[PDB]
Amino acid sequence: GLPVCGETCVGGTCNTPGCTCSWPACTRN
Repeated sequence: GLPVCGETCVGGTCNTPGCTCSWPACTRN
């Protein structure tokens, strides 16, 4: 739920394990 991944996902995918794309920011929980 929170953008604490230090990653953006404009292309729609996150590479940081445990993080997922809440477009356009990677979020964890």
